[PDB]
Formats: sequence, C-alpha cells, structure tokens
Amino acid sequence: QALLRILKETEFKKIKVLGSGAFGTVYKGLWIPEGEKVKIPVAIKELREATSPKANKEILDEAYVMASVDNPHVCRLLGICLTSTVQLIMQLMPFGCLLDYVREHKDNIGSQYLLNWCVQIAKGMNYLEDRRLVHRDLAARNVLVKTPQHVKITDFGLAKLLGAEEKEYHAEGGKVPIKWMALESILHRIYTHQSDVWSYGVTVWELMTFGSKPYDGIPASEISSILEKGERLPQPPICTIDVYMIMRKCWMIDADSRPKFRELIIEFSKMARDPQRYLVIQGDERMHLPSPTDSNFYRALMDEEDMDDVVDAD
Amino acid sequence: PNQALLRILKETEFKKIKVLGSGAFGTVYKGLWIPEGEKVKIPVAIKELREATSPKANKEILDEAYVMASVDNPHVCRLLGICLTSTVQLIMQLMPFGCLLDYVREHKDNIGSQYLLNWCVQIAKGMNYLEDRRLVHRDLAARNVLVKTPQHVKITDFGLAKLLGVPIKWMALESILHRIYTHQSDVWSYGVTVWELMTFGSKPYDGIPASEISSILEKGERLPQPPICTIDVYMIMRKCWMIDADSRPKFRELIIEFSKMARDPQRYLVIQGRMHLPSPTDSNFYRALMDEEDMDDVVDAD
Ligand SMILES: CSc1nc(-c2cccc(NC(=O)c3cc(O)ccc3F)c2)c(-c2ccnc(NC(C)=O)c2)[nH]1
Ligand SMILES: CSc1nc(-c2cccc(NC(=O)c3cc(O)ccc3F)c2)c(-c2ccnc(NC(C)=O)c2)[nH]1
Ligand SMILES: [Cl-]
Repeated sequence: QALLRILKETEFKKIKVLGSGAFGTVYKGLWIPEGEKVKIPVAIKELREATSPKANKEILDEAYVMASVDNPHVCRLLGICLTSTVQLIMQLMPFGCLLDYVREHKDNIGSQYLLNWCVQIAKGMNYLEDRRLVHRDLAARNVLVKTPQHVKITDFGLAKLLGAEEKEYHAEGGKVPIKWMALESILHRIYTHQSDVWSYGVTVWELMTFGSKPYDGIPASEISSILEKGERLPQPPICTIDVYMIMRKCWMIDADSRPKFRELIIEFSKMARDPQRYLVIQGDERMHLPSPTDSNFYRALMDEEDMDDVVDAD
Repeated sequence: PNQALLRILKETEFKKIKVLGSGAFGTVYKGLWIPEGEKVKIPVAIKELREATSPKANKEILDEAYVMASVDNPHVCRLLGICLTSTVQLIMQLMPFGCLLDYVREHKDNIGSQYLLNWCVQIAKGMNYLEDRRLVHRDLAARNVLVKTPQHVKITDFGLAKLLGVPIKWMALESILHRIYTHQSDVWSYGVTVWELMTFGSKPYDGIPASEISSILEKGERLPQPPICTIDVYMIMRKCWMIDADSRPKFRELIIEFSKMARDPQRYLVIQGRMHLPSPTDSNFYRALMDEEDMDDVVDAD
C-alpha cells in the first residue's frame, strides 16, 4: 500500500508517444506534485483492455505485487491510475528497450556487455522466482535499459493480468509470444518458472544475434510442430559451443531438465570473467566496459541506485 | 582525490538549451549531455562561470574542481563534470525545483514547521561534512541551497568565492573587517540562512546600506526575531552572530538541536494554519522517481 501511489488524472499528463506493444502504448509523461509548479518526467504505459471482466480491486491487487519488487534488475511499478483505461507509471529511462539497443549497436557491442546483460537478466528472473512470480512474457523487448551497464526486466505478470483472446494463440504475430514460449505453454497453457527459463534462452539468442527475429519466416502455427521434431534456434555465429549448449538446455522438452535461474547466474558470470573465450567477436577488445570516470558520471546523473558491480575480466 | 570522480567534458558532447538563472558566480543553464556513440540526450545543469577578478592558472582551476568532485554527502552538491575552454563550465545533476530561497518564497503561505526545521538540520549536516573535509564555503546562503525534493536539500558552490574572487549582510564581522574566512565564519552565515528560511525568504537588513552593516554589528544590533520563531530558535541564530568566533555554535551541535526541535516542530515554530511531511507513499514516490541516493530519514514528529 505504501509502495504503490494511486494517481489521479489531474496530477499527470501524457506529452509524447514512445511506442506500442503487446500490452499497451508507452508515453513520456509529466507528473506535477500537488501544490508545486515543477513537472517531473515519468513514463506511462496505457494498457489494452483485458479479456476478463476484472474488477478494479484485484487489478490493484496485482499492482500491489508489481510495486513490491526490490531488485536492481526488476522494474518496480511506481504508480497506477484507474480511469477509463489502466495506466502504469514508472521512472523514465531514456535508452528504451534492450532489443532496440542491440539493433542500434550491432557492430559495436563487445563480449563483456553481452555476457553481463545475460547475468543481470538471470539475476532479475531469479528474484522473480524467489518471489514465486512467473513472468510469462520474457523477451528482449521486455528488457529496459537504464544505462548500457544496467538493464532491468519489466512487464512481469501483465500477460496473466490482461490475458490474451483465444484467436491470438492460433494467429500470426499476435499478442501471443509463440516463438518465445515453452512447448508445454503452447500446448496446454502451462506457465512456470521453468517456462520462463525457456523464454530466457530465446532472449539470450536475441542478444547474441543482435536482435534477430526467432524462427523468422516460420509460421507461428507450425512452431509446436517443428519443436516436437527436435528443431531449435540456430547457433549464433559469435557463440562458442559452451554458450550455445546453455541455450539448448533451456529449450529441453522436460521442463525439469532445463537449468535454474540461479545456475544461469553462476555460469554466465564465470564466462564474463573471460569473455573472449566464450564469444568470438571482431575487434572485441576495443569494445571495453566504461572507465571508472565515465561510469561514475553515468551513475551520478542517471543511476543513483546501487546494483551489483558488472563482472570484470580476468 | 581520485581524478576518477571528475569527468572533463568537451563542448561537442554537451550543449546549453535554456537559461535557468544567474548569480554572482555565473549563469545557470539547463543542458543536455549526449554520450559519445549514444542517441540519447540526458538533462544536466550547467554553470558557466563569469571572468575571475584575478585570472587563475588552468592547473589550479582543475585542482580545485577535483576537490569539488570529491565531496560525498547527501546534503552537499558534488561536482560531476567540468569543461575547460575559453570559459569554465561546471556540470552537476539537474534539479527541477531550483534554489531553496525561491522555494521558500513561492510557498510563503504553504510551508509547514517540519520542513523548515528539517531544512536547517540538513544544511548543518552538509556544513559539518565540509568542516570535516576542512572546506570553507565562504558564501553560505539560502540562494546557494538547492532543492532536490521538498524533503531533501543540498549545499552548492562551496569554494567558488575564493576561486573567482560581496555578500556583506551574510558575512561575519571578522570577514568584513579583515576577510578572515573560517568554518566559524560559515557558522555566522548559517544563522543568517536560517533567518532567511524562518522569514520565508525575507531580505536581511533590507533598506540598510551594506556599507553600514559593520557599524551596526559593532553596536550589538542583530537581525530581528522572526515572527514564527520561539526564543529557542532565535537564541541559536544569535549565538552564531557572536563577535567571538570561538563562542559560536559548532555545526555538530546545530544538527542535534534542530533535530530535537524537529521531533516536536509545532512546539518551536508557531505558524498560522501549513503542510506536513509527505506520507510514506508520497515519500517513496518522490524518491523512486527523483531521489535514489542514500540519505538518513527525515526527522518526524513524536
Ligand atoms: C519496450 S516496452 C516499455 N514499457 C515501458 C513501461 C512504461 C511504464 C510502465 C511500465 N511497466 C510497469 O509499470 C510494470 C508492469 C508490470 O507488469 C510489473 C512491473 C512494472 F513496473 C513499462 C517502457 C519504458 C519505461 C520507462 N522508460 C522508457 N523509455 C523509453 C525511451 O522508451 C520506456 N518500455
Ligand atoms: C546557486 S544558483 C544554482 N547553481 C546551480 C548549478 C548548476 C551547475 C553547477 C553548479 N555548481 C556545482 O555543481 C558545484 C560548485 C562548487 O563550487 C562545488 C561543488 C559543486 F557541485 C551549480 C544551480 C542548479 C543546479 C541543478 N539544478 C538546478 N535546477 C533549477 C530549476 O534551477 C539548478 N542553481
Ligand atoms: Cl552563481
């Protein structure tokens, strides 16, 4: 209750469209505290309608859980406004989502960065599992970039709260992430922490291919059919077999045979200490992590919260 | 000092966008920092300093900026970056609320007692840190206290007066007569700063010529008791304005006294009607959006 602020329409205004997604439309907004004349920039996500007749109460009940997460790699829901539409408010991060970032820096992202992103994403998911929360829609598009050295997972639980209409699960490119889903989730709508591990594997594939679309050209209606016959996402050219084997274990049919998020943290952090042994990238060396000076600059301006330190090289 | 705490910016990676204000030390701009290889523009605050009385060496300007970048305290502004061209430009975090002097004036009819007493607590905490680092401000005033949130203020521009080279009505008498600047003379200006807050931004010795302040202090005259101040508050202010600098209070004793008074604020400030400190919900909203650095909890009422 003390973690979630209930906003009124009178104290915030949408001032710029930022993008649209499977869950709603993102705006750059301004919050005016009562009695003040300043405008604080915020981020606002106006959600699509739900398929269920959800009352406000329990919409607020899931928002209370969204506002209760405390981890450097999980987005905390800061505020909510229940008007005609449901509007979620969080801190504005000028870098956007990680999927767009790797697409904008495809020839300039080094190994140290890619491996550290996989560590931080697994750290966030491991926290969500500790909170016994299942994301259901983990993907690079749902990873937000606070700084290039600090990423955070967002939109956990929005898939279960909003839901998706039955026709989308059998349509092409709908509000259903078929190409990120575990097979048990496609066949029987079973969502666990272990199906999150599957989507984590696809998310890592997204980063290592610098934002390539998974199963591109393959119809979503045939994904369960090709997965049943043993076909998986191909090995990215920069990935050694050690990295590719990790991805393949998250896509195992037996959900309990997939790795745990706490074991994914350990394995990727060991690889981050010696990044050029596990990722082969052209000119990888001159793609350093930032100096102490510049990160101290990044942190003082944009990231005054504390996080783990990014895993350094040998 | 770790040189790693001061980033030297170049003109191409930052550009001024809007004037925010002017002072005796320079002009304040709202700026945007564009990181190299980044398509983002981060809002910053930029202070371009005016010409120094006597022209200092570039090493010295750079040597003192390293000290300004070395302070680590929730109530002292840390210098984040500098750009040394023809002019000197200082870069710090952008704070949308501005200075405490304008804030207390704009809320002349809205300010509650817990804000005023806690602001005094925080200013003394910032000054005590500067005293611990043996840095002398020389120009502590309400205009030089910045508002990050209404519950969080920070001191700025320490040492700029000595680098650039006159607030007569904020200075201790030893500073007027002989230009003696100590942590003790900073205590004098702290009292005037508190008097500013308790009068909601009133000008000290308004209508009195600055050239006559030296005589008015020597005959024992001081700033009057603010209408909302009980004598406990006013006695603290008068003790910082004692002629004997060694008899003035120390910043560590000002922290304790104002924190005691903040625990029962309406027993020490008599205000007609203002607004209390924010809920836990509104406090974490302010901080999750705007203020994520480490602070001690603001002193609440018993
Ligand atoms: C790529 S999609 C996207 N959505 C968002 C967004 C916006 C507002 C709120 C939320 N979410 C939650 O509040 C929430 C939901 C839950 O279920 C669990 C927990 C929660 F906290 C998300 C962004 C985003 C956020 C901030 N700044 C930017 N900046 C730029 C340049 O785009 C974008 N981007
Ligand atoms: C007194 S007027 C004023 N100056 C500044 C300012 C701006 C940039 C740099 C500095 N200087 C220092 O940071 C510095 C100086 C030192 O010597 C020691 C250590 C230091 F950190 C100051 C502001 C200010 C700052 C941020 N946001 C706002 N927002 C609004 C709405 O006005 C204003 N206001
Ligand atoms: Cl100034």
